[PDB]
Amino acid sequence: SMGEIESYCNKELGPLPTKAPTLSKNVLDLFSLKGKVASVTGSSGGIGWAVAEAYAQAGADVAIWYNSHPADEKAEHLQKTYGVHSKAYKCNISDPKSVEETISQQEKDFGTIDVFVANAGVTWTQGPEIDVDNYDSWNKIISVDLNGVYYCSHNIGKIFKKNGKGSLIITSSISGKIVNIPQLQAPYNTAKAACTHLAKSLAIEWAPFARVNTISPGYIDTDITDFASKDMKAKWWQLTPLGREGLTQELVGGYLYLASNASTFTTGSDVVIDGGYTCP
Amino acid sequence: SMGEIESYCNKELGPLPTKAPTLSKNVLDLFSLKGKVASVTGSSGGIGWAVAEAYAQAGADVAIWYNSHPADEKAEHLQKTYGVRSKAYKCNISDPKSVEETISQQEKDFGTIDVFVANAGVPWTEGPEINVDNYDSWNKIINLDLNGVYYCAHTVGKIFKKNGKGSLVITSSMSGTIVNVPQLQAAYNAAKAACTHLTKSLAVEWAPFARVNCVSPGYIATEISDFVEKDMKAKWWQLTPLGREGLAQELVGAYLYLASNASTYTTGANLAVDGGYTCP
Amino acid sequence: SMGEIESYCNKELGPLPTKAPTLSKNVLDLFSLKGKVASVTGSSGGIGWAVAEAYAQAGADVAIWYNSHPADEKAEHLQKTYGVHSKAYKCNISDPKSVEETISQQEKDFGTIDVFVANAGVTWTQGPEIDVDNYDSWNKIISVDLNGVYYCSHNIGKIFKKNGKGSLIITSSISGKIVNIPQLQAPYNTAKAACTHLAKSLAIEWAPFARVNTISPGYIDTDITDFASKDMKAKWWQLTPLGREGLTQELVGGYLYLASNASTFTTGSDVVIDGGYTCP
Amino acid sequence: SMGEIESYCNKELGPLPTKAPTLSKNVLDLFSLKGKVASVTGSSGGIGWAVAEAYAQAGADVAIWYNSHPADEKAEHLQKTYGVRSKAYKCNISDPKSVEETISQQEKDFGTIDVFVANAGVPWTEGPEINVDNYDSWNKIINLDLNGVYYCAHTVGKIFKKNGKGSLVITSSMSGTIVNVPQLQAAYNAAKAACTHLTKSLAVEWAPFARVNCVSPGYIATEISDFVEKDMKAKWWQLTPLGREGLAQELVGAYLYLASNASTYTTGANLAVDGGYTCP
Ligand SMILES: NC(=O)C1=CN([C@@H]2O[C@H](COP(=O)(O)OP(=O)(O)OC[C@H]3O[C@@H](n4cnc5c(N)ncnc54)[C@H](OP(=O)(O)O)[C@@H]3O)[C@@H](O)[C@H]2O)C=CC1
Ligand SMILES: NC(=O)C1=CN([C@@H]2O[C@H](COP(=O)(O)OP(=O)(O)OC[C@H]3O[C@@H](n4cnc5c(N)ncnc54)[C@H](OP(=O)(O)O)[C@@H]3O)[C@@H](O)[C@H]2O)C=CC1
Ligand SMILES: NC(=O)C1=CN([C@@H]2O[C@H](COP(=O)(O)OP(=O)(O)OC[C@H]3O[C@@H](n4cnc5c(N)ncnc54)[C@H](OP(=O)(O)O)[C@@H]3O)[C@@H](O)[C@H]2O)C=CC1
Ligand SMILES: NC(=O)C1=CN([C@@H]2O[C@H](COP(=O)(O)OP(=O)(O)OC[C@H]3O[C@@H](n4cnc5c(N)ncnc54)[C@H](OP(=O)(O)O)[C@@H]3O)[C@@H](O)[C@H]2O)C=CC1
Repeated sequence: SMGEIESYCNKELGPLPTKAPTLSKNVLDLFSLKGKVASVTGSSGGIGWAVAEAYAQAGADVAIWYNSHPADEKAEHLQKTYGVHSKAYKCNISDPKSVEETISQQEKDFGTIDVFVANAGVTWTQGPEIDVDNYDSWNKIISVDLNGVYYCSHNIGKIFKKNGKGSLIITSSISGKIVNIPQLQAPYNTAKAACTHLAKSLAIEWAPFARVNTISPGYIDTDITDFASKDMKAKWWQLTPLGREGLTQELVGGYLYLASNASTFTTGSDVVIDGGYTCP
Repeated sequence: SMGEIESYCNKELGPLPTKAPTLSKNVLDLFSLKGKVASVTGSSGGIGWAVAEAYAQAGADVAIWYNSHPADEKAEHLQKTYGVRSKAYKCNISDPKSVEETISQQEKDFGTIDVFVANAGVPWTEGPEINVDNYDSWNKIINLDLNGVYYCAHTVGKIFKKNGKGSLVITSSMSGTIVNVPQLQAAYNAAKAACTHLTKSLAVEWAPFARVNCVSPGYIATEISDFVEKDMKAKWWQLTPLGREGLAQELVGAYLYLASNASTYTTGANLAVDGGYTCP
Repeated sequence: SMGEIESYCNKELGPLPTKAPTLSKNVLDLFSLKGKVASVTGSSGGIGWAVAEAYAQAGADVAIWYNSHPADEKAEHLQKTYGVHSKAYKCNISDPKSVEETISQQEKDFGTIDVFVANAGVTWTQGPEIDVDNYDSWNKIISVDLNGVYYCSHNIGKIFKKNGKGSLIITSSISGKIVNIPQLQAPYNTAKAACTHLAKSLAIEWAPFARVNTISPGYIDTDITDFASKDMKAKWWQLTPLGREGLTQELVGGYLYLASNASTFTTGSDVVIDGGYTCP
Repeated sequence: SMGEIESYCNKELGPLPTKAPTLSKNVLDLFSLKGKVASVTGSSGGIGWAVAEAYAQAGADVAIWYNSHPADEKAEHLQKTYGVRSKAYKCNISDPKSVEETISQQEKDFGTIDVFVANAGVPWTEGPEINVDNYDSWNKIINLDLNGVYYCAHTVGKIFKKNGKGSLVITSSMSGTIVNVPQLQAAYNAAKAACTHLTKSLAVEWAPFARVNCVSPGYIATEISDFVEKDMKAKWWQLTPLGREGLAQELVGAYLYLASNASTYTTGANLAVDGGYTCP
């Protein structure tokens, strides 16, 4: 160790400074995913499908994930429309063996995984915690939205380390930074705050072989928010600086930014796409 | 509800504005805890014992909690030295049924609970997650440092709501806001970030009847974190603006601040006591 | 330098670790300001007078500051009521020579300054910036609320360094963390965010001889908010988890905490007293 | 206003909800800037030139700004290489009258301004503030790094509001969120924190007609910060999770993200590009 500058963050970086990637001098080339394999969980759903389709547009092979809604037709659509390889996989991400077995099969079928989006999740819809005496629903949120995200990260991390490269994006939420109102949802906020800081912690630990970042969406027009009445949505609009909910298409730019070589010095960051909601 | 100003945060506040409490004319009397009962989990250990003793000095009856290290002589020390009432209770906070019984008994023994400090926890010590394939380590952290905190909160909140008053303090960590180095501990950091934001979420939901805040200590010279290696501690000191670890006696003022009527407008706050560590 | 652990933050700490203060084992004694001199700017106003009176209650000599409203009668009241030394000083804090001359005279009249509260400030009341084409009002906010705070800090810092001890508290605002609505006040928010990060920066630089912290109040019932109509206050209440504005008396506990030996490991922190406003 | 949902943030949004834009079907086309005019201050220097060239690659007409280092050959390089239109402008951004004239001329020369990057700035280099008694250093930082940014924003916002569209990007710094060490620079950190929160405040006020975001770079290998000392840089590397400084080419993707229609729901956001530095 004499004769080396040793990192205070992660000695597995080796003697410092590490060396910067060789990048195209053209900014547009940086956003390409040509020759790359992406795996997007929760990709039978709103945000996941938008991101998955966009990764296919950028040139990537895409592994689609679903649980209770088969998305084989979505994978088939990606191959016929963009000519990339795509397949759909059924997995309950609360089951850690099933996560391990799904990702291991994806690595076999696609050869590798370059980009991973840990996106599947469920909401809390039962109002204030004080009145839910039964711990099933807390356990459901923690299992899927926190433990399941860690199962995906821990297994994909081993592939990134073997190959020496990778980009992990975790879908967090503004709920990891603020407390949603008027719908009270403490267990979901707790899990998403944990997701956001897990991303920062893994960014440190994986730095020799991968980048880890989060997207924190605001209110996005998907079916996840269909439990909400008109008067509750109206209050969301009143508190959003842009004055509306976002579209799933307004998120894909950030997911592509983080997945691609546009962001090779970006790690441990939280990219907020929320119409300004976290500012007031 | 015509004519009432209804909260966007919590309609159980009633028609706004809510009304402020009467408070002592003298600032020093605001910190008094006589007439109050406090319950401090993990008060076998370093921080918990310091807080428990400080609360007795302020005049509170204090319920001591332990798991593997019986603390009855601690409770009887509080009895003897300060003339308050005190009893020690054995509880595994990862078991929700035992948490409920312990809280229920304390309410029976002391009459009520005014102040609750959710402080018990364990560290992660196994280095980088990517080399730990038993999820048992991950599960143990989450079940004690996150689930167990939620079990305590869910039960004590019902007492606060019955009585219409209460202060809940959660011991989080600087690890919920930053990523510790060089000792990598992503599971612990994730759990503590969850605790910090659970605090903020419960502050909104419980606002009609209680305040909820957290203390985020830095490196504190308890027995646990003093068997780590010279070279590790030295790096912590180099990155701490005050240049040293903290004493447990440097935490008790923040815990008394949040427990007492000195902080009646303070809720959802995170008090960092870390020698400046989160600043660089 | 061989044979020393050198700080990465501030080599003027000397060889590490620095040594912890010897504190009373009784938590109540930690909050005393007996034998200490405090200087509170803006102390003809609401928050400043409450803090000043409270510091006198805790045992401190108090230097009162005013600009357009003489507060000699307030200083006289402190001496007749609590028996401490107190005098009032007229200073326009936008004037850096006047700041220097006031603090230098206070050090002569009182012997030293142990605690300094940089609290004087003015609000922006002119609505959205886009319609204020004239830069007077931006310049007014920056001069008083930012430059004036630095003039006080820079001059008091020299006294703390000479004596090797001190505590600086800056009154910031939730406006340094969030964007107030519906009253649009970008220049004030900008200055208060600067105040909050100046506190963290000075905490690093002054660490060998002083602590620096901020209080960030929410909406407090003083005359600073009298420009606001009932329908605007009502929206503030709707967005505040506690459902009301705070009282000045609800801030003094935090100002005493930071001023006293209750907080000797607390530096660079921002203590938010806002009824939970920053949580949603 | 009966029957309308009125914003709590900004009533000039009109009756809510506001309406979303039509966007390209293909994610890659979202990043296009053809048909757009961009104005990039400080584009003599490292970061500004990189951004200006990246915007021309994306198809934008680009206005170059300089002060002491004429950049007409830079603008003519953009002319020659990309076929866009480009001109360089000499302006001292600490002088508000010259900022207004420069912005006015650019509007006349190019027809409009769609994208504005407020990027010009200077560092603090004089070590700890407490030893610097000329406020000239403090004043120079504030006047260029804060006041000058506000002058650019105030003027360009009127163009955006006239046209009903626009994207403003402010170059802040990791220094607005953390305190750099070992080089102490409180004045600069304070100014950059002000820029970050000015961004957030202007995002709310301008929301009916523009987005406002900031990029917060870490240590970037520009000429300015490469003449610092070996031992200083080595400490930066040791505390950076990626183990190195960033290249200016690692920033341009974030600037293009925020400038383009890839980020139409992104406002008030701070994109950290710092190799993970703010995480430990
Ligand atoms: N939409 C919004 O407003 C925002 C959403 N988010 C987060 O975005 C993520 C996706 O949300 P969104 O697209 O909006 O909602 P959707 O319900 O449309 O997507 C949910 C996806 O999660 C999958 N999934 C759900 N449960 C499981 C489970 N046990 N095991 C494996 N997969 C499961 C679903 O699969 P299947 O249907 O096949 O069962 C589905 O593909 C979530 O993490 C959400 O918390 C955060 C900010 C705002
Ligand atoms: N020391 C430090 O530097 C810092 C500590 N913290 C947090 O402060 C809290 C206490 O830490 P500290 O005092 O330093 O450490 P200690 O090990 O001294 O205290 C641990 C306490 O937790 C109790 N406890 C442990 N496991 C369980 C369990 N299953 N069920 C119920 N109770 C349990 C222990 O009880 P018993 O011994 O009887 O088994 C003990 O009272 C923790 O939450 C820690 O994460 C946060 C920032 C820094
Ligand atoms: N009240 C609130 O809701 C909150 C206030 N704050 C901040 O609290 C601080 C005090 O505010 P508050 O007590 O509520 O309002 P007040 O108007 O009651 O107090 C203002 C004080 O500032 C002094 N002052 C004003 N201008 C100058 C000037 N050029 N030079 C020297 N002194 C000056 C005034 O002196 P004089 O009257 O003698 O001229 C007065 O003592 C301020 O920094 C405010 O920004 C932040 C969060 C919320
Ligand atoms: N380099 C880094 O690591 C980081 C830089 N930043 C910020 O990025 C911005 C540019 O930095 P960088 O490119 O690295 O530094 P450079 O010194 O290379 O760029 C400085 C630019 O500012 C312009 N400028 C300087 N002073 C004035 C002035 N009074 N009036 C008008 N224009 C002026 C200069 O113009 P001219 O040369 O023609 O006089 C130059 O174009 C700055 O805001 C910096 O604070 C933030 C994080 C890290």
